[PDB]
Amino acid sequence: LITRTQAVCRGYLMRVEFIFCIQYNVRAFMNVKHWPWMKLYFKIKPLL
Repeated sequence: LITRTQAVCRGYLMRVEFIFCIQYNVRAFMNVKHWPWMKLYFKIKPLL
């Protein structure tokens, strides 16, 4: 009974501990910098 009560409590904490919108939107933002022209203006102009 004591070990089982502690087991239900561990149960509760892990169910409470049990991000998607951040990870995909952050990745979609990462892919902003793939467009060739974006890369180009960034090298074309340190060389003015």
